[PDB]
Amino acid sequence: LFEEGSIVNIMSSIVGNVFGFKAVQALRLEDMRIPVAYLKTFPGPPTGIQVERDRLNKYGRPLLGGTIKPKLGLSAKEYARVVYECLRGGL
Amino acid sequence: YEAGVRPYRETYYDPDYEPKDTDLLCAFRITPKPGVPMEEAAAAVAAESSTGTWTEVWSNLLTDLERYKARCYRIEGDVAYIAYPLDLFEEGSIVNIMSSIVGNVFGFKAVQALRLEDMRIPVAYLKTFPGPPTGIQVERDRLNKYGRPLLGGTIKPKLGLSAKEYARVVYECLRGGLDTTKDDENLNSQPFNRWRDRFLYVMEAVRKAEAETGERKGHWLNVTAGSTEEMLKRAEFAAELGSRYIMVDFLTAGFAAFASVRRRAEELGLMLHCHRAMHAVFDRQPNHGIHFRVLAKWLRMVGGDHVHTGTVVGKLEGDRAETLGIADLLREDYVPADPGRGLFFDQDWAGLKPVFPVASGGIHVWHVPDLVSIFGDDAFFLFGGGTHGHPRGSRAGATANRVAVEAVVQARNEGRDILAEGREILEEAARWCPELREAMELWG
Amino acid sequence: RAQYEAGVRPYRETYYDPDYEPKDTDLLCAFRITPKPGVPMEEAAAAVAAESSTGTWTEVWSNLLTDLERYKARCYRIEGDVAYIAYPLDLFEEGSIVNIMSSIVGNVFGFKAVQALRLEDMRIPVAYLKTFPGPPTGIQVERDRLNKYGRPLLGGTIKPKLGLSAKEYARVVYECLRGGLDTTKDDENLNSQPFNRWRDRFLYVMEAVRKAEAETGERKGHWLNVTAGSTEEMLKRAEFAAELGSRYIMVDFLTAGFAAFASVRRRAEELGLMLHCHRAMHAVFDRQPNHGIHFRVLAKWLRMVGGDHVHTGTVVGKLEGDRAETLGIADLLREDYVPADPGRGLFFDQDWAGLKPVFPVASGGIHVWHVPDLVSIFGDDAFFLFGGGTHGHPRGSRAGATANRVAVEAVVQARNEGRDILAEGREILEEAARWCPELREAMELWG
Ligand SMILES: O=C(O)[C@@](O)(COP(=O)(O)O)[C@H](O)[C@H](O)COP(=O)(O)O
Ligand SMILES: O=C(O)[C@@](O)(COP(=O)(O)O)[C@H](O)[C@H](O)COP(=O)(O)O
Ligand SMILES: [Mg+2]
Ligand SMILES: [Mg+2]
Repeated sequence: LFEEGSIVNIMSSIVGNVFGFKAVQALRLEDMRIPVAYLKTFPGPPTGIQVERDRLNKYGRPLLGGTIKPKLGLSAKEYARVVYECLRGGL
Repeated sequence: YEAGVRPYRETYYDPDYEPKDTDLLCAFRITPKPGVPMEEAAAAVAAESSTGTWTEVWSNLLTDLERYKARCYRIEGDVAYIAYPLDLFEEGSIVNIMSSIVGNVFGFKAVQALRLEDMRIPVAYLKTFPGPPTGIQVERDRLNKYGRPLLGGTIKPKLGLSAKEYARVVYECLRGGLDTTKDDENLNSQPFNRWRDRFLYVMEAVRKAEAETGERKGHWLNVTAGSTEEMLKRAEFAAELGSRYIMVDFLTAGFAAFASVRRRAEELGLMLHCHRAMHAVFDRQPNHGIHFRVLAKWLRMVGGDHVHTGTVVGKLEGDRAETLGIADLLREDYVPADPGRGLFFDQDWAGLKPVFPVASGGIHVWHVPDLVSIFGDDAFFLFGGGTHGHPRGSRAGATANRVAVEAVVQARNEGRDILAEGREILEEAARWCPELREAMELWG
Repeated sequence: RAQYEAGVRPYRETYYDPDYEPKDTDLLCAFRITPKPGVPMEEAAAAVAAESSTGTWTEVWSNLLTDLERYKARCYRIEGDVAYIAYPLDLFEEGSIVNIMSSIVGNVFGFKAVQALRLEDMRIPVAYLKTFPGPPTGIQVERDRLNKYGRPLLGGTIKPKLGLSAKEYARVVYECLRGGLDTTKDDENLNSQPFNRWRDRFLYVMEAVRKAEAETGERKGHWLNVTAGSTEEMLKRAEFAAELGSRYIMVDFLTAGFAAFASVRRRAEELGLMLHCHRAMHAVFDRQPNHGIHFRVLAKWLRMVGGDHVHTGTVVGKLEGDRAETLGIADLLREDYVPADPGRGLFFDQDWAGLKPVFPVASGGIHVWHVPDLVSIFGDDAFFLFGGGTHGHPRGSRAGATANRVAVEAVVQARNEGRDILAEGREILEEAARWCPELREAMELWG
C-alpha cells in the first residue's frame, strides 16, 4: 500500500483522513512498526553518531551546544560576535 | 588474537543455523578436489564470498564477524546451501550480488567445479529494485493483442543486409502477420548497416505496415553498443522516431550498463527487450557455471519486459522441466519450490510485474503445438529462419506461422488436446491455408 | 520471383573453406570443439562459423540480397580438434568490445550440435585494433606517477572482505601503507554496504593515504572500488574519488559489463585517474578446459578497451592458474608483438599496434614464501597483492607489510646480482630474515 522510500505517502495514507471523521471524537497515533522490507528503501542518516564524532574529534562526553539569543533582532555583525563568545568560551 | 591457517568449516559451517526471511540463500553444486571433504569445500565457498580469507587476520576482532559471515547451513550430499546476511548487499544493484556470490569463489583449487543452481532473494532486498518497466499486462494493452502468443521474427541473414534491403524484409514480415520483428543480437552499427539509417528505414516500414494491416506492429531496435553514453544516444533516437521498442544484450553489455539503459528506457516510454547473448557460456555445462534461472531472476529484479528463455524443441539446448520453472519465475507472483522443475527455494516477488518469456530458436510450424503447450498464451514466439525460409518469401512465411499459432490456440480453447492432436490440427489448418501447407511440407 | 532453392542445408556446404587464406584484416578465432556423437568435426566447425556470422539454420530468401562471400565467416582449418575461423573486418562495429563479444561468443555456445565449445584465442587485426583507445596510462607512465622503478610494486587487499566500518577500514589501510606497501585496495565485494557506505569509506581511507605519504615520504595509493549498479552511479563515484585527490579507482569490469567499463574508462582518463580492473566473475568463463572462454581472450579484450591493471592470477596461490599459460598472458599484456607459441597456448601472432601495456597483478593465496616464484614468473613489471598474507602476520598488519616488502626487496636484489632465484629462494629469504625480525615470523607461521 506504500510507495517505496517516501515518508510523504506513509503520512498521507495513515494520518491523512482518519483523524477528521465524525465517528471518532479523538484519535492518536501512538506508535508504528516499520517493516524491515520497507526500511531498506530509505537511506537513513547521512553521517550518524560515529561518523559525526570522528568528524569533530570528540569522544567520551556529551557535546555542548547553544542557541543565539535574542532569536530575532541582532544584526549579522552583532549576531556573529555573540557566536564567537560562545564557541570560544567552551561550547 | 591467534594467527595461522585454520580450516574453513570451523567458522563458516553452521548446520544448526536457521535461515531468516532476510537472507540470500544460494544452492551450490560442488565438486571438491579429490581429498577435500564435501563440507570443507562448502565452507570455503561461504567464507571466500562474504568475509573470508585463507588465514585468520588481526582485523577480524574489529567487527562482529558472526553478524556478517555467510554460513553453509545444509548439505544434500552434493548441493550445499549457503545463507547470506542482508547487510552484505548494496540496495538495488545486481552487480554487487554477482560480484559477491559468483565473483571470486569459482576459481579456487579446492573446488574442481561449482554451479550456482538456484538462489533466494528476500522480499526485504527485493523492494529496492524497480522491476520491469511495463510488464505483461500493460504491454498487451499497449499492443492491443489478447488471448494468443505474440508472434515475432528475427531478420535474416544475421549480417550483410543493407539498410534499404533490411527494411524490405521487415515490411514483408510485418505485412504478412508477424506482430513484431527484431534486430539481430550482433547487428548494432556495422558499416554495411549503420544504426541511424537502419532506425530511419525500418520505422518507415513499421508505420507503412501498421497503416495497412490495421494492427499495431513494432520492431525491436538493437541499441546495444560499446558504451552506456552511446546506447542512451541510440535509445533516445528510437523514441524520437516513434518506436515502441528497443533491444539490449543485457549480458554482453553487462548489468550496470543495462540498468542504466532501463532507467532511460522507462523515461522514454519504451518497452525493453533483453537478449540473453553469451548465456550459454554460463548455463550450459551441468557441473560448472551459473544456471539461467539465477540470471532470469536477476533480469526481473533489474527490469526487462522481455527475455529469451530458449525453446525446448529448437536448435539450442534447453530442458523441458527447467524451462517450465523459469517461465514461472518470470510470470507468476509467487513460485513455490519444486525439485522436479529444478527449483530449490520459494520466491515471493513482492509485487514486481511479470516478464514476457520469449521462445526463440530453430522453431518452425511443426513446433507450434509444443510451444503453445509449454508456454501458454503469455509468451512470444520468434520465427527468424522459419519465416524467411518459406519457399515463397517472408510475407508468405509470416502467414504460415501466424495461421499455425491461431489454429493451435483456437483448437486448445475448443478443449481438444494439443500435445496429441497437434499434427491433425495443423493438417486441418493447412487444408485451407496454402502458406501453411508449403511450410509443413518443406520442414519435417 | 525466382524461387531460390529452399530447405535446410548442411553448414559444411557453404561455411567450410579449407582453401581459404586469412587476410591481414580478418578476425581469426580458434575454437576447441566437442561435437555431438555422430556430428562430424567439419560440420560442427561450420555450424559455429555460420551462427556467429550471416548464417541461419535454413536458407533464407534474403540471402540473394547480399554478396554473402563478402561477409560470411568460414572455418579455414581444423587441427584435429581445434577449428580456426576467420571473420571479415566489416562484420564488427568500430571500437566496441560489446559487438565482437556478441558475435563470436554471443550465440554459438549453446547449440545442440556441439556438446561443448571453448574460445581458445583470437587475432584482433591491426585494422580493428586502431579503433580502440587502449589503456589510459600504461606501465611506463604509471611508474613515473608513483616514482617507483626497478621492482614489482607491492599492494594488498584489506581484510576481512566485509564488516569493517569506515573508521576501522582506514585504520587498517594506514597500517598497511605505513608498513611498506605501496598500495592497498577495496575488496571486490565492498561496493557500498550499510556497514561501510561508499561516501564515508572514500573520505576516511584517503585521509589515511594522505597521512601515510607524510611519514613514509613515498607515494601511496588506494584502489577505491567505484563499481555500482548503474553507469551513472559508477561515474558519480569516480568524480568523488577524483576530487578527493585519489590517484586510483577500481572496477569489476566483467561483472559491470564492458559497456559500463568503457564508460568509466573514458571518465577515468578525463579525471587523470589510473584504472585498476578487477576480473571478478572470470572463472565462470575460464575454468573448465572444455567449455567457456579462455582468460587470454579476456586479457586481449581488456587492453583494447583499456585498463591500467588486471589480475592474471598467481600460479602458486589459492586460486587456479597454469604456469605456462600465465606467462603467455603476461607477455600478451606487457609486450608489443606476441609470436604464436603452442607451448604457451598462443595460437596467433598478436601485434598490438602501439597500444600501451598493462600491469599484470598477481593476487591470491600468496605469502612471503611465494615471492621467489612470483618474481620468476612476472619479473619486474607486475603488482603483488598480499591481503591475507599481510594482516595474517602474528604481530599485526604494519609488521606484515614490512615482511612482505623485505622479501621482495631481497629477492629482486638477489636476482639483479645474477644469483639464481628458483633454486635458492629459500636461502635468499633465510639470510634476508636473519636481519629482519618480521620476515622470520612471517616464514615461521607459513610453510
Ligand atoms: O541467432 C539466432 O539464431 C536467433 O536470431 C534465431 O534465429 P532463427 O530463428 O533463424 O534460429 C536468436 O537470436 C537465437 O536463437 C537466440 O536464441 P536464445 O533465445 O536461446 O538466445
Ligand atoms: O578476494 C581475494 O581473495 C583477493 O582480494 C585476495 O585476497 P588475499 O590476497 O587475502 O587472498 C583477490 O581479489 C582474489 O584472490 C582475486 O584472485 P584473482 O586475482 O586470481 O582473481
Ligand atoms: Mg539472433
Ligand atoms: Mg578480493
